Amino acid sequence: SRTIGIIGAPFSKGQPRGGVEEGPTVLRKAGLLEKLKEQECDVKDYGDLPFADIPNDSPFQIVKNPRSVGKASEQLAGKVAEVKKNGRISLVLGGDHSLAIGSISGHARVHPDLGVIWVDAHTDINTPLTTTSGNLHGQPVSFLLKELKGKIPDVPGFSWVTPCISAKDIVYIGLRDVDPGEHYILKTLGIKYFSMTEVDRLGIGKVMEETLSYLLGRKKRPIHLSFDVDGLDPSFTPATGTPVVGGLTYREGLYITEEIYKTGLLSGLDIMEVNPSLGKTPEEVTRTVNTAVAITLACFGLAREGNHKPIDYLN
Amino acid sequence: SRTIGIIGAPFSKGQPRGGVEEGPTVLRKAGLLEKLKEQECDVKDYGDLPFADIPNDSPFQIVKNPRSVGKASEQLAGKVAEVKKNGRISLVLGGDHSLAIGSISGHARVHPDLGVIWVDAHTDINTPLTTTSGNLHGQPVSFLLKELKGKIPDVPGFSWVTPCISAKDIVYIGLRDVDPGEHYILKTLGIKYFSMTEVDRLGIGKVMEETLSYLLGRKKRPIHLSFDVDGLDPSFTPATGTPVVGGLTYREGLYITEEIYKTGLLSGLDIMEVNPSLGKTPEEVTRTVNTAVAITLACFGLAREGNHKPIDYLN
Amino acid sequence: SRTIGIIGAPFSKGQPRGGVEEGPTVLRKAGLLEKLKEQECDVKDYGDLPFADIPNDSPFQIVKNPRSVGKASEQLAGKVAEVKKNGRISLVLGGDHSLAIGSISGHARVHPDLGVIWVDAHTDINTPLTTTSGNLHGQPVSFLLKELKGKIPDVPGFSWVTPCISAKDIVYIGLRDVDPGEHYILKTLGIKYFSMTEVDRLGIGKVMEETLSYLLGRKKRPIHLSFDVDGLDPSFTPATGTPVVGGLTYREGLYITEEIYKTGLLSGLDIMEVNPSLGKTPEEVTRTVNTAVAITLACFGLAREGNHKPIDYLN
Ligand SMILES: NCCC[C@](N)(C(=O)O)C(F)F
Ligand SMILES: NCCC[C@](N)(C(=O)O)C(F)F
Ligand SMILES: NCCC[C@](N)(C(=O)O)C(F)F
Ligand SMILES: [Mn+2]
Ligand SMILES: [Mn+2]
Ligand SMILES: [Mn+2]
Ligand SMILES: [Mn+2]
Ligand SMILES: [Mn+2]
Ligand SMILES: [Mn+2]
Repeated sequence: SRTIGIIGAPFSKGQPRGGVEEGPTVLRKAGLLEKLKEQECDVKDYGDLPFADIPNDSPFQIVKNPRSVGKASEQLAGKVAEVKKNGRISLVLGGDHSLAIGSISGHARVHPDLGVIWVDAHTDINTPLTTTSGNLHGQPVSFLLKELKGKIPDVPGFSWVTPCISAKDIVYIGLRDVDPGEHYILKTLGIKYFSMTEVDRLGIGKVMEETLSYLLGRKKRPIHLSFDVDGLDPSFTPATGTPVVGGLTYREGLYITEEIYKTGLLSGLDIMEVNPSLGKTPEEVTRTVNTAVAITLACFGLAREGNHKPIDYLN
Repeated sequence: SRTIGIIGAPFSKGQPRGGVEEGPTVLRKAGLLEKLKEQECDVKDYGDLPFADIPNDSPFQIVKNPRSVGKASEQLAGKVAEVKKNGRISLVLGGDHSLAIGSISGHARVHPDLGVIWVDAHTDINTPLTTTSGNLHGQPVSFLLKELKGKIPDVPGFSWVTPCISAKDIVYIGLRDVDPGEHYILKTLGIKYFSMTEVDRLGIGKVMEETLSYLLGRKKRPIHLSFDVDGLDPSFTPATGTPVVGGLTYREGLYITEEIYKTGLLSGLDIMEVNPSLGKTPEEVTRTVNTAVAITLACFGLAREGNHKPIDYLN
Repeated sequence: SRTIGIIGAPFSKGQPRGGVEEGPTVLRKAGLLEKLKEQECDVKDYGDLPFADIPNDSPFQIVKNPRSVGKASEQLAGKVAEVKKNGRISLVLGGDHSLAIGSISGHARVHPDLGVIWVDAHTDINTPLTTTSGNLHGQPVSFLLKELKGKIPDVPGFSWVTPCISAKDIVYIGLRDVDPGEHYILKTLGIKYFSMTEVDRLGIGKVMEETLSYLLGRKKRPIHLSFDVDGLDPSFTPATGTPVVGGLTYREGLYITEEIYKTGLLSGLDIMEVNPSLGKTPEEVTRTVNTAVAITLACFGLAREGNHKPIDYLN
């Protein structure tokens, strides 16, 4: 049986565009909890984290909303660790991707040996000093890498953060818009990644084989999947802040998650960057949310070949 | 030379939505016969089977229109066997997929050693007792499997049916919406299938290699291809009753058929579930019909790399 | 460092539809030169070739605008050779594909050992005697193949042409609409090609591996990439004269070019068949031009995994 611990993270200050804080709302409204239960899922909803308003939050150099972002992650990290302690797979509904800082931090407290699979069109590994946008949803990974600590200045709101993952414990999938400073870090720390170029070259099947083999090779350990919806092509998830054409297909998106599910090691899951406000049409909103639900459902068992209970259907 | 035996099957009572009985009409109207002849094809049109109206046809338990469905298949089976006896590849233009019962039955009378390749988003293998919709276009395969006879209650209209294929003589390609009872049967009878998950993992090239090797391995035998248009992604065949996103691409659709054609063993072909009435726009109708024609034309020789007659074009 | 030699070729008489002569305009207007410079690119723009109007140009048999087409290519060939002599990668912005005759001819004068990679939905290898359309953008390759000289009648405007490539020095990628006479030539001269069928079967990664291995195997030599935008699926490049569904994806398009770039052998590049007038909407125009720019930028270094200067971004 697979127990789920739902955590709503209606937060948007890791980026400029509002509306992404509605992500938990539209996803639940789409019947996510219900559909999860329609499967062999034991679902416990921990509600939506109430992210107090931090009015005084001027930029730190160019990094925007550091205190707001830092606090939201701090709050989430605690809630995530709480759900993990209850022996449940934490399902964080975002909210912008900056929340990954708290989600992965909290997860690592209960499971320090975790491995991260990051599905995104971006590496979100800019440091406060390499970022040019100042948007924190483009910097979460820098705050989590042990090898980058020291390159991370003390940004207000993140004194609680302690890098908990090594460059070797994370795999990127779907990259197609990487900043120069971000690429330097990729090549410098020797981070394992499968940009869209690698997916084209190898095919999603080999990509996933290499991903799980790379992270689970030596030994088995909890898997944290941080899924940024803009990792999938905009044709499937248009209502998102930073879309980039030439993304992972709906099928590849489901393949990734089906395979991760089959490992039986999914321990933490993030469904980020869904912003209903950015849908150019009501259908772009449903299309985005629907795809987001599908990916989530696959993470927890829904297989395209079919599913059946341990019963004799013919009798 | 390849001789074709066209059979129109304007039938829709295997499902709720009407309009699919217009399939033969829109396909012929698209120049299918003509385009087939524009190739090295010897085409003989046997017209549209006149499916008498069966007014008294109340559900059998929950199975809807059993007598209407059963009769249409019985009629088709005879016409199909007739075309086969004339040494022609039977091309059945549907019509809902319930017709596969008659199409495959009739084919198997003249060629009992046939192997079936089923391209569909569904397995259509529900039995009258496992189906929840009661729609017979979701049960054709159950009536044809020898191993399932005994699990098939005597449904009015199907006393003429005799299972003619074993679980080992059929291969599914494109599955992405399989019912629980259907999956049980898949795993229980050991049926060979390549859901969308397998296509993603292996690629359509290996998928097809494994399909033909699995069916033609031991020895060569007639191939029956039952192609449900909803097997292809709805982006290519929207005007269909039961569309499911994340389907086979137009390219994969053509690859499947080009490869099947190259075997020189195509013996029976079904082009099912095309419903012009379900097109949200006149373009969705043409898009659907056009793709349906393309797939058909590929089954009979049209190769994307090109075709040329046994002549010296340079002279 | 990679030096670029931009050449605008606003020419359309190799085909019926006007507007393609606006290709250089819309591409430059899209910031192509600027974006190229935004990379490690040394860009020198040689302007748009002024293709004098040739009023008297009646068909030669059925071949249309032979003198106009022949002259434009003759002019381009000279400009191309000029740019090559300046040690620059020639970037020809078309204009219809008939220009490939001049582009490849001029390139071969400075680099006779060149190898051609032809990305297109068509083989454009019809001879004046095999063509049925009479449109010269469907005949460029016939005029360039040494093995076909003798099958090429003396068409007004092409007395300057001298076949400069052998059937063995060119690879086609993306074929899906090949004329009968064109296919005969393919199979007769033993030309290496990867129609869409081969791409489906092997995947773009192996396709490219085989392409570069086939052309660069024996030894390294300059690469001429003639990219017809209709090689990519119409979903990405709709504003083009002869679109064909089931084309190369945006991703495959970028993969092809990224790999060609990685060889460090790109010597000549053609971006052809972009026709703004054929966009059914202003967005189809931008979509087409944007994709055309992306492909170009990838040819010169833009990698989806990211790019970074030879600096220490962390410091
Ligand atoms: N999650 C979005 C990341 C986008 C980003 N790389 C950034 O750092 O802001 C770009 F906008 F430069
Ligand atoms: N050909 C459609 C099959 C759909 C079906 N599996 C069915 O049996 O009706 C679903 F509706 F449950
Ligand atoms: N570049 C377009 C080629 C199209 C063509 N093969 C031709 O030769 O015109 C067809 F129209 F027949
Ligand atoms: Mn992203
Ligand atoms: Mn992200
Ligand atoms: Mn179906
Ligand atoms: Mn079906
Ligand atoms: Mn073309
Ligand atoms: Mn061309």
